[PDB]
Amino acid sequence: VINTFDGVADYLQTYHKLPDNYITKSEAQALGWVASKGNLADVAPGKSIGGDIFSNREGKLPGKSGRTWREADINYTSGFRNSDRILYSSDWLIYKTTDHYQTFTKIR
Repeated sequence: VINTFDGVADYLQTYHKLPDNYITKSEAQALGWVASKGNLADVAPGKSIGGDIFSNREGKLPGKSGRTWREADINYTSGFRNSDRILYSSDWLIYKTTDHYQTFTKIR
């Protein structure tokens, strides 16, 4: 399973998709994930949430014509989700946040 900042960032730029231990929130919900119960590992062991579109409402990430931002959970293993996320654009800029989308720094 690939769920580290560097592992995932290198996978994305190379293969242009998340590794297969990732599922979107929608897919997780359909399998019985209840966010308030922290039960993702019980219903989808070894999976992490990732691949959903990120709004960039606060426009902290660099904007561009036709650029879409998505996110994925990093360092997740079980329980409630943590505050670590990788943010990647459709042109393969990779940013990280470790504080719940408050601050972002470039990592690729």
